[PDB]
Amino acid sequence: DAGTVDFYGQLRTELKFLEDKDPTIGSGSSRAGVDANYTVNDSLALQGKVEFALKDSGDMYVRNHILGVKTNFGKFSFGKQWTTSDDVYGADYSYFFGGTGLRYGTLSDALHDSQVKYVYEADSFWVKAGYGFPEDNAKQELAELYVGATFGDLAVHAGGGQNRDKAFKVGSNTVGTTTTDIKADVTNSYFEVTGEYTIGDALIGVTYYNAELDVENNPLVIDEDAISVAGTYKVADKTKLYAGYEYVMQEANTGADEDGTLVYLGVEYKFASWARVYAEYGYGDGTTDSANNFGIGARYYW
Ligand SMILES: [Mg+2]
Repeated sequence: DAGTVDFYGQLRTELKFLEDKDPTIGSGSSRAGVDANYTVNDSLALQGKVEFALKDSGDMYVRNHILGVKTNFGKFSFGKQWTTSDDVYGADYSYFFGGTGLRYGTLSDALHDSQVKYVYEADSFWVKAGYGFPEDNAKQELAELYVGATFGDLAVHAGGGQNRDKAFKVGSNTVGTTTTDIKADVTNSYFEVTGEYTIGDALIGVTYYNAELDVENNPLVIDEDAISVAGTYKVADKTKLYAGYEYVMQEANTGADEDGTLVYLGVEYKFASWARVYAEYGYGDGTTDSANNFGIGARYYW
């Protein structure tokens, strides 16, 4: 190996039916990119990776750009990246409607444009951490730390962190005729424990998430407790069924409570490593009704 250059990509096309909403067709979250890896010596490799996505607006942007340094002490990755909390993720096995019980992304949307992320893998035991450099009060603050381990057929992880947006859009303000965004200074603090159990052709995952949204210079404080119970079952050769139940409750320090349930059931056929097809129903519900959703998609990879 001198190093490799890998052009890669994913063509995604999806049809979505959201209850009491107009169906959509599209190719958002289609990706294309370049992953270059260069070996300097037997204890130091470099990575440059860039990934372009499609938006849904036809506009094409840089979804990720990464400089990686691989050493005998883990990888350090700098640049615009998904959060460590997003890499670690949790017991959401959906393609369309799940993941409501994973609370790390409320402000960050799983992205920070200027982080350093760290990864150390030992013998079925790992550590992942990340720091988002705040700048010009455009870049949010982020600090994250997760640990995981595998014990036979049981894989576990825990961790969390804290994410602050000093100018987060929470709504809109109209005085007389002029309209301006309402920004708040919000901190999301969160912690998570996940266990995933492999039992034959079945996988069962449970994730507990806790979070607190704390506004600065404003009394509001919202606590969130979330559980996700999900599973996949190999029914045929390249066919998994999957399903999940997600419950989150939010309790505001002002006494207002909200909660929401999301259930999903679907099927995945992995034709080959480069193509897959999937379909899924979602039943949503919560205090404020009974949304019924359906989605079907296909992916080509290169
Ligand atoms: Mg997906």
